[PDB]
Amino acid sequence: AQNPNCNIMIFHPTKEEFNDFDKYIAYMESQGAHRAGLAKIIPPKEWKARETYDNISEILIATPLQQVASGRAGVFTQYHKKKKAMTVGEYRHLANSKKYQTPPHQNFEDLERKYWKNRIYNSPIYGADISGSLFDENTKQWNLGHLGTIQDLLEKECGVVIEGVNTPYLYFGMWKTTFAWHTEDMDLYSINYLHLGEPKTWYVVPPEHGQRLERLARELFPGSSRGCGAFLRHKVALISPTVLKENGIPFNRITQEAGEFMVTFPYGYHAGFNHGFNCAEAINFATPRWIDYGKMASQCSCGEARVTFSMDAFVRILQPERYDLWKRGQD
Ligand SMILES: O=C(O)CNC(=O)C(=O)O
Ligand SMILES: [Mg+2]
Ligand code: NI
Ligand SMILES: [Zn+2]
Repeated sequence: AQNPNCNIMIFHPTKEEFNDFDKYIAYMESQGAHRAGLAKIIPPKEWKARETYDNISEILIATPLQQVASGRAGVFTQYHKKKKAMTVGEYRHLANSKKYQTPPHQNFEDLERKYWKNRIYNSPIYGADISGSLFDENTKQWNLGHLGTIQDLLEKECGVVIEGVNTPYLYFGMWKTTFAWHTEDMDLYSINYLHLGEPKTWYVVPPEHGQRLERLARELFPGSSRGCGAFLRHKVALISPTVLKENGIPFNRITQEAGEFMVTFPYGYHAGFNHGFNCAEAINFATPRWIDYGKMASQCSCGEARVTFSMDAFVRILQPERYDLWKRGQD
């Protein structure tokens, strides 16, 4: 069995290897990459996502989210308070202000220490989940707006034609902006490209151990667990590496820098934080190996998780027994 310790693997494809996206994902899996739940892909030196980032300041963040924490430093939830719209140029200036800017620090480890010590005492503002793309249309390799769609993969594997679309999303971050512990919708893959700015630190639980994280979360967030049998789908709970280690949960960590891709694999729980002003682009995708994960994915039916239009068909076709209850939670 390849990668039996479930380490995060880092790949350096050549420009030739970068041509066929599906083929390279299958290659990484042949080497055991999926066992970690996360992999890093460093593009060949010849590749670029677009020519420059000099002209992005006029993008609108219609609903910036202030991420307000409750709990203790290593075990907390966050709620998202909606803020007035602002442009990327206005958001960048805000991220760089004295109130929000990255503190002085020695290295990524020191910054990570400071994040876990101090996150809860601040409320950073995240421009998340913005439909759009920063890849140039002429970028043919690993262009996250030009991937094969999940609806086409389901149709190719299973023969059923379904409605829905699959488009990318932009994320504008600042120091301490936080992504809570989650797997993807329908335990899909994700791919995330850090277009510019400061790094993103990731934490990940191997898919084979995801239920260990779920059981800890039920212990740590007991009211939330009684409210919903899949409350991690709400994407609000944080647990620090120190607490994970105290409770014996297997995990790994890595820092993504600008110009790098990350892939999350089906049922790979992940969480993390931004180091400073940045912009990422991410999208869900599927492969044949996902289908079985999609069939088994948990679902929130309490009403909190509310998701996209296109998840309807995935539930309806892969999980017909769960469909009626889940759809009630959507409505
Ligand atoms: O970058 C973020 O805030 C969150 N991204 C992801 O969870 C992802 O790409 O799957
Ligand atoms: Mg612009
Ligand atoms: Ni994710
Ligand atoms: Zn729920």
